[PDB]
Amino acid sequence: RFILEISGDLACFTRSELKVERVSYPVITPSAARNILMAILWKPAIRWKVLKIEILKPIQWTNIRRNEVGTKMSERSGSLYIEDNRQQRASMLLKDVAYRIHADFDMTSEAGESDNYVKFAEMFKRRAKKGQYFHQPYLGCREFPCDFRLLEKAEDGLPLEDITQDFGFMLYDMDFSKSDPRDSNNAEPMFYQCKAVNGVITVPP
DNA sequence: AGGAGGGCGAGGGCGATGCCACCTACGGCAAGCTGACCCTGAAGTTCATCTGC
Repeated sequence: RFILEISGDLACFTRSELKVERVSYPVITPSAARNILMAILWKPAIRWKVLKIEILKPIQWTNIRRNEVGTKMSERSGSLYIEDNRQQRASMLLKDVAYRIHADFDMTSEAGESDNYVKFAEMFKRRAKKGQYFHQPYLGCREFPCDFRLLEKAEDGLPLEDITQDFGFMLYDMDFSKSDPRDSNNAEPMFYQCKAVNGVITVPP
């Protein structure tokens, strides 16, 4: 288990419902929490698994309308001209977040030869303490960086001390099981937070 | 010639240096306008275009 300690000035774990008008999930999504732990280290042998988020700064919001673009980019049309494809996505962002994601991982079917769980474990451990990553972890949106740390047990004060808000059914981790290589056909599994007692435990599927 | 050229101690004492009121009146402190254009939508289909046949 790794008690990595994602933190950042802003964060947007955009609720699936309020995607066009981004309203962040009140805490780190276990998908966004996990994909962060793939940004620091991943390989198609490691399969990350968030075991317990722990909120470390209170759920505080700042709305940010960004002139986002409306349409994907495409081989077909060789430019956007944003002023033609403009959209103004509001973003109820999570200001001053922090999350100590108690996450571990497993070995996939394609673990390869060097399937050593300890190898990837210490690889990620060195990456996180050193600060290395494949990708500066995205707090839900890459516009938001995860000023992370690989805590050992506990090195920050979690604010939802007494029993606190149950954020309801949050996106857990989009189901890339039916997908071929590179996540084509997925689905969304979702979870009762369970509550936020003081740091939400997640459910392994 | 050799003189002596003041010695003394007073040089204010007393009180008053203001009294009276007034220190503003009047009214106005805004008028008139604008405070935004423009777009950017969901949802769906069409339509032009592409790939494959």
